[PDB]
Amino acid sequence: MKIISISETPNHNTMKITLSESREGMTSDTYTKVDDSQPAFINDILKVEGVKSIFHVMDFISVDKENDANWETVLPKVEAVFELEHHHHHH
Repeated sequence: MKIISISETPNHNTMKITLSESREGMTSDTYTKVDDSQPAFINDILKVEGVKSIFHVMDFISVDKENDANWETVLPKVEAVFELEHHHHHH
């Protein structure tokens, strides 16, 4: 799953992540707990402090965090997660 861009939503407690590559199946689903049935990315994101719940559909992900948590900390990490494998460079 490679990020194209991350946008805001009507509910500021969750962010919208637009992907080029999506889940094996681009059907809708909801993940709240860490487990093997989730994408590696989704597990990491869940483990990120502040992240409350994740919703997947089509080719974008809605990531919702707790009221106390701030996107200043969380979002950068979430973005990194997808980059972990899809990192690009010119070394």
